[PDB]
Parts: sequence; C-alpha cells; structure tokens
Amino acid sequence: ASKRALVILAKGAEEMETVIPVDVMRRAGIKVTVAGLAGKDPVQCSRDVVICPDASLEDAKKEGPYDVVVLPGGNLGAQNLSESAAVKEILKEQENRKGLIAAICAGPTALLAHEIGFGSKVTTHPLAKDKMMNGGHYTYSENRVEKDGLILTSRGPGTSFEFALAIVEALNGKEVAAQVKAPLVLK
Amino acid sequence: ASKRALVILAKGAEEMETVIPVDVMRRAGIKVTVAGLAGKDPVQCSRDVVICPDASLEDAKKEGPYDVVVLPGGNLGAQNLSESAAVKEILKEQENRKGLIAAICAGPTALLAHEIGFGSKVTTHPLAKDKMMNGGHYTYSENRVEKDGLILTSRGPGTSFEFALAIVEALNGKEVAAQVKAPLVLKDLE
Repeated sequence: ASKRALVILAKGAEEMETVIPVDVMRRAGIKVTVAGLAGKDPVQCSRDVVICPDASLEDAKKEGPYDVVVLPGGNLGAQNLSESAAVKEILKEQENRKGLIAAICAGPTALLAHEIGFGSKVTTHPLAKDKMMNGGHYTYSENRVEKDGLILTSRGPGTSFEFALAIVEALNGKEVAAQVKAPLVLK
Repeated sequence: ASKRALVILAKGAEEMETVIPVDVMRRAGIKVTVAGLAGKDPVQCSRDVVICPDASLEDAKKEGPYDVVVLPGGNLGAQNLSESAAVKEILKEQENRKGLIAAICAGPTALLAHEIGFGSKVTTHPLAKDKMMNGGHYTYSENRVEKDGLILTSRGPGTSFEFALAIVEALNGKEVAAQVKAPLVLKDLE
C-alpha cells in the first residue's frame, strides 16, 4: 500500500517548510494528510500565505497509522505545536511504535517541549539551537539534515528540499527519491 | 514606500513555485498580492495544496500598478495563465510601462502565448524548452535564473529561491537580497 505522511499545520507555520515537504512527498507517491492543528479552517502562515488543510488533526488522527509525522517550523507555528496536548499524544504514540518523526527549523523545539527523542542527535535552525539544547537532552549537529534512528531533523527553509527528499528516501528508498528529485532542477 | 508584487495564482499552479516567491518577497518587505485567476476562492495547486488567494485577479488588476508581475509554473497552471485574456492585458501593460515580469518553470510559456518580450534571453524548465522556443521568439539560456532587461525567468521548484531572490534584488537591491537570504539556510558559496 502507499506510505502515509501526517503534516501538522499550525497557525504561524513557515509556509515554505510546510509546502515543500508536502509537495515533494506527494511527488513520491506518499499519501500526505495536511492536518489543521485547530480544525479544518484555513491556516494563516508566518508570511501570511493561507493554506487550507485536508482535515482537522482530530480527524486525521483517527485515520493512521502514519509512516512519518512531520512538524514544519515557523517561530509561532512551533510554539503552537509545542503547546498542543494533541500533538504530544501523537508524537508519543509515533515514537513508542517506532515510526519516523521529522521536524524542520524551529520545528524540533516541539520535540523538546513534548519530551520526544531524548538522547538523539538533532539539528535546528542556528537561532533555535540554544532553546533546543536547554537541558542537554540532545546531541547537536551542524548537518543540513540529520537522521538519528527515527528522529529526522533539518535546519531551515533552504534545507527543505533536502529534508523532504530524506523523508522520501527513508520511506520509499533511494531510487524513488532519485526519480522525484530529477525534475526538481535542484543544483 | 514599499514595492508591490502581483502573483497570479491559477488552478494547477506549482505550489512550491508560488509559495517560495511570495514568502521570500514578503521577507524583503515587498507588498505581495496573491491574486486568484478565477476569483476569490481557494485554489487547488498541482500537488493538491490549497492556497487561499488574497484577492481575485479581476480586483487586484484594479489596484495597480505593480513593480513585478510573477507567473508561477506548473503545467496546468501555466496553461490556464496562457489561455487568459486578463493575463495578456496585465502582461502587455506591464511590458509597456517598463515594469518587471518574472516567470518560472512552465510559467514562461505564458509569455510566448501572450507575445511578451520576444528577443529576450530566457530559461524555462527543461521539459518546457521545446514549447517555449517553438517559433524562435527567444534565445534560450541554461542558467538557473536569467534576467534580460525586464524579463526574468527561472527553471523549476529547485530554482525558486534563486528566482525569488533575483526579484528581490531587482526591486530592492543587493543589500536587501543578502539580508533576506542570510537566515534561510540556503547553501553557502563553498
């Protein structure tokens, strides 16, 4: 069957960090569900792009399991993910069942907030490093994409293609990632 | 006063080629209007991301002028742009007032369709090259972003950041473009 991705879309999400992985994963044949943290209502992103989610998180939760749960960044987006009990429940479940969790830019700070993946090697945006490392619950990495077991992290809007392709590779293999990447006209 | 950008959003637009330039231009302090070709309703893009436009094109066309008009790609998106008389009028008026026109991926084939900027060095997505240069109305460039006068073109989702930063440099200067670039964590120069 198709692999499945859940992308949790909160108010203030960075729209490039949301759209690049959704689009790239769908190019790979992954069934992606863009789930509104606050319900099915359109979501205002960090630079005011308004994206209409496929479903509420509430509804998407009862439609899994997902091969990957993806947390976009955005200062406000990440704060909102970090404050949600529903997100906590979803990530705890994914981690417990040995499913992939992928977070980009400020997104990984929601992993910290929800006590997810402690002991893992992670990266973040350089501006998020200090918040992420508060408590020494992770080992920090400067890699543009970092994968430590089932915790996959990345640094910024400009690493979003790399992040998304790393997810495709994890789920579908190198050859699929290659087929997807070719037409993207990446450097 | 701030510069203004009109981004014309059609059903089937490539959502990365739409969102990257909107976001990057807004980072630069450009006032960007995402204008829906069909009206004010949300627009389904090529990989099913649904974007709510700020305004209809019919409306935004009345809030001119714009410092840049931006045509995203996407096969179906570019086809809808190519088939619109409203888009033709906008592009004709922009070229006539010596304003920038910026088109990415299959988006430049809309310039061909509307007879815009013939004689320009342009680039497109590799799979759009043949259609763009049928009739010999342009010179082709393999550069990831090309700028020939007021015709600025680029190749694909993977060149969207460079495309958007070129628009920023053309409108707001190299200093602002470098300011906007710094926090993106794009690749270094080496």
